[PDB]
Amino acid sequence: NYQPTPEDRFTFGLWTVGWQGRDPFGDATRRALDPVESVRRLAELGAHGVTFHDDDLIPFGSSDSEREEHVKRFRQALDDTGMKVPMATTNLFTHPVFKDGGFTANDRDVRRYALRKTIRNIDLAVELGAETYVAWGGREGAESGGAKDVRDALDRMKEAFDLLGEYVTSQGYDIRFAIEPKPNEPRGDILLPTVGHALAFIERLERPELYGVNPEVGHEQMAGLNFPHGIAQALWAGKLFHIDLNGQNGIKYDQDLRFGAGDLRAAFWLVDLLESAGYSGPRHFDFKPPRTEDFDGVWASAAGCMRNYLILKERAAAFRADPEVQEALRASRLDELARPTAADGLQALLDDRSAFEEFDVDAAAARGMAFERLDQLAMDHLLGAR
Amino acid sequence: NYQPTPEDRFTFGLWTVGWQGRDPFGDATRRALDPVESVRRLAELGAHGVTFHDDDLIPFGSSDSEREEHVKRFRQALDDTGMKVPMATTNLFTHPVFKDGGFTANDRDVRRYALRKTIRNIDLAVELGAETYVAWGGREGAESGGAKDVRDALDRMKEAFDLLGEYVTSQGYDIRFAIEPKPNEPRGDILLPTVGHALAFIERLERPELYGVNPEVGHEQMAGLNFPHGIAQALWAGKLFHIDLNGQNGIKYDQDLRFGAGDLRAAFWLVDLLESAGYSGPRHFDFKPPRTEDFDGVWASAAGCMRNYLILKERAAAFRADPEVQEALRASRLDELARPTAADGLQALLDDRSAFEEFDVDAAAARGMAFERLDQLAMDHLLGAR
Amino acid sequence: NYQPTPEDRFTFGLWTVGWQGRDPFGDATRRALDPVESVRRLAELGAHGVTFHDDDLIPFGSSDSEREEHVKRFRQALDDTGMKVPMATTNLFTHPVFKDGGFTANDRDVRRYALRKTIRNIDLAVELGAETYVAWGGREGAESGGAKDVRDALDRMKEAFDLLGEYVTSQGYDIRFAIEPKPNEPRGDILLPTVGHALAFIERLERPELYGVNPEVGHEQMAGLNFPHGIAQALWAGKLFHIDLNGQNGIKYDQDLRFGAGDLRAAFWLVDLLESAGYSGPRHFDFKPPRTEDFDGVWASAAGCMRNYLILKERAAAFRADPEVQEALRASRLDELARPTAADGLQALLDDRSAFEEFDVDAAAARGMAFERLDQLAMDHLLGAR
Amino acid sequence: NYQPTPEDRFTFGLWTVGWQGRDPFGDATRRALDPVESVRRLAELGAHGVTFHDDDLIPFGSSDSEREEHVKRFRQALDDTGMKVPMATTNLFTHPVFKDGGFTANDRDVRRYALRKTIRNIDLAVELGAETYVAWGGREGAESGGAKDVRDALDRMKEAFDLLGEYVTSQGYDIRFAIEPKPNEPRGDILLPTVGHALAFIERLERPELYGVNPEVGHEQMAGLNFPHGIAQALWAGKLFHIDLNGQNGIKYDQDLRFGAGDLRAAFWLVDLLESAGYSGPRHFDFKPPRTEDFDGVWASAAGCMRNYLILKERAAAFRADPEVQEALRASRLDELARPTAADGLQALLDDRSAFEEFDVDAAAARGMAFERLDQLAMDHLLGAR
Ligand SMILES: OC[C@H]1O[C@H](O)[C@H](O)[C@@H](O)[C@@H]1O
Ligand SMILES: OC[C@H]1O[C@H](O)[C@H](O)[C@@H](O)[C@@H]1O
Ligand SMILES: OC[C@H]1O[C@H](O)[C@H](O)[C@@H](O)[C@@H]1O
Ligand SMILES: OC[C@H]1O[C@H](O)[C@H](O)[C@@H](O)[C@@H]1O
Ligand SMILES: [Mg+2]
Ligand SMILES: [Mg+2]
Ligand SMILES: [Mg+2]
Ligand SMILES: [Mg+2]
Ligand SMILES: [Mg+2]
Ligand SMILES: [Mg+2]
Ligand SMILES: [Mg+2]
Ligand SMILES: [Mg+2]
Ligand SMILES: [Mg+2]
Ligand SMILES: [Mg+2]
Ligand SMILES: [Mg+2]
Ligand SMILES: [Mg+2]
Repeated sequence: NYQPTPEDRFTFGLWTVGWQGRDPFGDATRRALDPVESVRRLAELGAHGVTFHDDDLIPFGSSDSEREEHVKRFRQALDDTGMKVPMATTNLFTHPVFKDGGFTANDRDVRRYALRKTIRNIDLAVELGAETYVAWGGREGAESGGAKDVRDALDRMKEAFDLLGEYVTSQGYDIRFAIEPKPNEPRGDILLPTVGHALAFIERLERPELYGVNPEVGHEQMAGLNFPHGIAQALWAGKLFHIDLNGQNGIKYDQDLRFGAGDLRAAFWLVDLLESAGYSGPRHFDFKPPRTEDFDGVWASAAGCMRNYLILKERAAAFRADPEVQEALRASRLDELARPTAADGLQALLDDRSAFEEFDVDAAAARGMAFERLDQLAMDHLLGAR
Repeated sequence: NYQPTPEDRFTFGLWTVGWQGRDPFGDATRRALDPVESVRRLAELGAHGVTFHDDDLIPFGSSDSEREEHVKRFRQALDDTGMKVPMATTNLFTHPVFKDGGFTANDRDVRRYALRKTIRNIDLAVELGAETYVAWGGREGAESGGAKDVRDALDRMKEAFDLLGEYVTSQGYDIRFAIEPKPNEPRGDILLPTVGHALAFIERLERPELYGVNPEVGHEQMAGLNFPHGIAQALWAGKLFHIDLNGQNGIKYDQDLRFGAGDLRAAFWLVDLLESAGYSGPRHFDFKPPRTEDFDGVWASAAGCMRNYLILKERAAAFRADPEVQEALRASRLDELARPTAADGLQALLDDRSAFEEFDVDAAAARGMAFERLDQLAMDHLLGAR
Repeated sequence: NYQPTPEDRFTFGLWTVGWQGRDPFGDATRRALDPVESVRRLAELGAHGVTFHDDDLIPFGSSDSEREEHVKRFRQALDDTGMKVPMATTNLFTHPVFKDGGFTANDRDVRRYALRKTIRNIDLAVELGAETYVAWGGREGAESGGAKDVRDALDRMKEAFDLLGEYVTSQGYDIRFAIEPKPNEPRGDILLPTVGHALAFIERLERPELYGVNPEVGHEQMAGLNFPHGIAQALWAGKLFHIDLNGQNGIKYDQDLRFGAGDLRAAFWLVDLLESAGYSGPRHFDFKPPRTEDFDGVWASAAGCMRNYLILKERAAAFRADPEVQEALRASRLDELARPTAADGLQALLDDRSAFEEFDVDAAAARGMAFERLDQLAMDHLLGAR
Repeated sequence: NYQPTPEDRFTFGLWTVGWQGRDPFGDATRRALDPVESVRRLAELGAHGVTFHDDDLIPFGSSDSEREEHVKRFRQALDDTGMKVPMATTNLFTHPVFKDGGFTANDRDVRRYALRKTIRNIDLAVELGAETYVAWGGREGAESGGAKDVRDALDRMKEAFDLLGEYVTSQGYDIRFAIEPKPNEPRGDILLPTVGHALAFIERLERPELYGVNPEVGHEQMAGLNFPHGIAQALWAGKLFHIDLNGQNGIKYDQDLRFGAGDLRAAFWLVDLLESAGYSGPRHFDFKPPRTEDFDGVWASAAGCMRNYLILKERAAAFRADPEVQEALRASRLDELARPTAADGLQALLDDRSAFEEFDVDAAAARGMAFERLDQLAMDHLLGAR
């Protein structure tokens, strides 16, 4: 009954089930979790692996000896459980030194520090077997217009990512970078605010093949955008390296609800797309168990992430396999959308009188698209009414 | 007193001052304008030129003889006034045949018709001297998830733009394309919904140098995004070919208010950016005089577009020239943002102990950014309190 | 299998299935429906009744003889089908005379005309058996700040509704008024923009008992508000006289999707609330079949409205009847929420040392609310996974 | 030059300039301010007074002896500076015990504790001379639909406010309550989310005359609503007891920018309304100096709040005094909006053939409203171009 196994590739950040519940108006409601306990409890729930920021695993300001001790404890728990570490990232947002950003801070010495802190954790990530290194520039942005020249900031952002790309290639590391966009919060506006802006920025880097995107459900929905559409564009570009799954109720602060909460139909179409396209990376949950919950509610919330993915996977597969749905897809001409508009070429199109001079515009206009019947079949499948 | 002249390059679409006021809940409140009158009245207001959709100038379904007559009347008014036509575009959204899109309609014969209708108007645009050809795919999208496979739709969109690029290069035309993004309306979600998505898509075309963006103030604000930030990214990529200026009050239907209305401070920072960067293209207003207005209010609204641009231009220039502002920009380290993070290179950065091992993180963290003082100087300049 | 019958009280506006598909960017895609055909087709689908604006039934500017003919044809179709007319309303938004509003137009003669047009249709509504008369002030508002003094406009709005209340009581009519809020569109901002503002306004009328609200799913969601919460407040006040059911995908133009589309989980909690509270009025669909559809898609879309209500009704009933859910509701202390905080009174509360001086604040703080487990049980029931 | 004096009645919360800069993603960037220093520094800037939560002034868990010491220190600083305390409020949101609310927590013992904590601070507020007691129910709400029965929660909310009203009247206190709405954050949805919902709720309390609203600029804008319109409705109802001034850039997390930032034109129309209506209460700033700033930037930001109010006050007064604006107001028939629609009464309106049978609907429809000219005069005045 919708039981996850490690083969489903479900992963969780240490900072997710470990969120203590401190929000901008309230103190923590839960004690801190030891990373080792989190690994053990997630393994028992059926997770495949965990992810981390450097500062989740090694407390900021630790000596090199305490650092080695923290990593050894962690690696032992991974060995004991069989859990993997597919992705790692850098905390460039919590410490007050990053209050105006890391890679695009106005202060040059902070930008250099940001790069050195990142490079140190890339080495550790590689040692733990991570294949993707995520960058979320949560402090790269501004509250006011004159504080940040955005062209200069983009030069600095490109400079930082180019240097990281030079570092991994000169070390011979087999790791790729994924940029995680977010439109706002904690800065008034954040640079590279959507999947689109991130994809466009990647094409201006020196080695674009090393960089993709790590889109998050809730972040694109904070701009009112269609998350499955944005994922489709990322797949079309060959840039979907990783994904952050959660839920969000509309345009407001980043809620990070468990996956399946928030916009349920968008979650259905997302799963349909990921499974149809054969996305093979981790199904990573970046979520926060609400601060109303005790530790029992934390693990119930984490289990619900995986359960909802598996239910939606079943419903989307039943939808696509239903002969009546396949007939409706042809009724709505989805098959024609997949055929080239003009494989005969430009000159033949120009000479084709059935394309313009003799095109019956009123007869084509009268054809219904039959989209509402198709969408109700999708609703029936989602709700288990078929 | 803030009087425009043709040298300011202010342009208007025929469909703007010509909007009859029909909205989804109401009949037209104004009679149709003859395009010739619009050209004459705009010339008297100080405009530089006009833009058009094919169907604004030539009524849909006109014979080739009526078509020639409509163009000749138009060209005579241009000659009489000295007005230019810097941009043209295609109507691929009003006729019911385009109800599921033009370039990405599920029906293949509609997609071919869409291309032939576009190519016919590219010829006319070139004949009238237009340098930019805009494409707004307002019907390319969906209300429901199963109606549109977005990867196939993007293949079709790329196919269409590649064919248009092949057409202009084989004809030897000196015209470039600009894609105008919009997140939604009239479709539930529109493909390429923001500047970012459009910029990323352009990099996958066969001849990317032929294509840029035509961002619109209100459209990016319908996604809650920072319009000056998005323009900065378009300039950074070298893709700001044209711009649509207007006003918008937040996340709601596309209001198309006169420029300066809506988000006034965003308008200030936009003008500051366009003038600082030396944008040399048309300052094009895509706006709708509210349907409360008679024809006197139409021309008052059009005049206000240009007036507000010129006032904001003066205030932004005074801001940047103020020695106290220049001092505050250095206080906030905008000069340091423009300097390379690591021109000494990767190895020197790795060997630089002042970048990490000996970096005083508490002293850097205590430095204030002085952004609020800078922003209040900007406010004082905008309001004329300095 | 989820078949509606007239006993389910499903009703539709004539303007819904009759929407021809004209939007702000496109011509109609469907021919006009005769109101008589709409009544017949809806009766065959299982609807209970229809609603109308005056101008849906009697074309604007009809003579008194044509008017009588239109009503007689309509009444014959009602007699032939058994369909009821539970609600009627006035079109105070389509004609250009209403461009600045009806009840709050700046021009006094327009406000008087608006009242006379309304009163004429109240007489007809009563003759057809309507129990609720809806007012949607879609043109009452402004695009700019100086155009409308809102205190004066509210005086005029109160004056209009007071006069309507005097009219129905002096005629001895058994009809009540329902105000339908909407935050924006077609005006930049609309007066009484949410359920809350409407409820507050009603308390200042001379006869508040005659007035309630007609909330619409999509309208509250255009302000990012929680529609079931707003309905709960309307029920708590005893003011839910009527309801408009449809779907909406977030903060954007008013989509009027079929009910169940848009925010599916909000639709579930709405149905749960309406059925639990014993709301006995019409389940009215104010929706627009998308303009992609032909007439077959129109009736498929209307049928889907009713189907989705009935599926959600079944799932909500199963949720509330599940013993495991009843146990979880007690685990989350929903039973304690329903018990008075201080039925012992103020003085006993002040003397209760267990309420403050001896209250163990750390022990109460450690109690988990168990909300995530409860919400996953609700998800399982919605998806038919239990 | 726009210098505030105590006669302008500018007030600040202790928690505003005292905000240490901890946000959901970052540690504090500023040390804590002693309340006594804040009073002294604000007095030097020209403020009139300060406001406080109980927990701002007396650290949570203080003994009665430490409590007396904290109040005495505070009162001495008030005496030394001449600063007043016009408003006080309760912190019912920071401590983990309030994680599911205070007045509407599911746990009954928490609701009783919430009432006792409030009543204790009402006594202190009265002792310090406060005239208004604000309640912001920031934790009253839910992230999921089944967690909170909203009708029961509203019963509990009414019960709490009724008990507070009984307490102040039995003590003979001359203090009134103001409810501060907010739509979301930190809860997914907050009860009484807008001015409208709060106004409607007040009419169901046992002693409605004791309760009004404390609207906040940014909170109504988090729902995309027109803040001056909402203030106008609060004034129309006689319920504007207090106001929170700040700035907000659209629909996103609560930014609490300094007043004048965010939506500048809305700030202009707000000041125009408050001054025209003769609002005589405190001009209270609930803002957060961005965490980029050091203490010099904190006081620059606080000074900017007051400066921007005074500049906008001057521009709005010049607008209303300009003879050309007065002429334009009559051109747009603002004078007619203020005249009764039907002072002649219902029967005379029914008998008035010029109101319907002989009303020239086409001639009235052709009249322009001249709103765009009026709005450009308002723009010219705001920018100092007239
Ligand atoms: O970059 C890794 C993570 O860092 C922070 O926790 C962000 O809140 C999250 O969105 C991001 O995915
Ligand atoms: O593409 C040219 C224009 O076409 C339509 O009028 C759109 O509404 C406008 O946004 C666009 O700029
Ligand atoms: O008032 C009845 C109806 O009138 C209009 O059709 C509105 O768009 C709809 O929202 C409203 O319910
Ligand atoms: O109630 C007083 C204040 O409490 C909290 O600080 C809120 O964030 C603020 O909005 C409110 O005004
Ligand atoms: Mg996130
Ligand atoms: Mg997030
Ligand atoms: Mg994330
Ligand atoms: Mg537009
Ligand atoms: Mg627009
Ligand atoms: Mg445009
Ligand atoms: Mg509606
Ligand atoms: Mg609607
Ligand atoms: Mg409606
Ligand atoms: Mg606030
Ligand atoms: Mg706030
Ligand atoms: Mg406040």
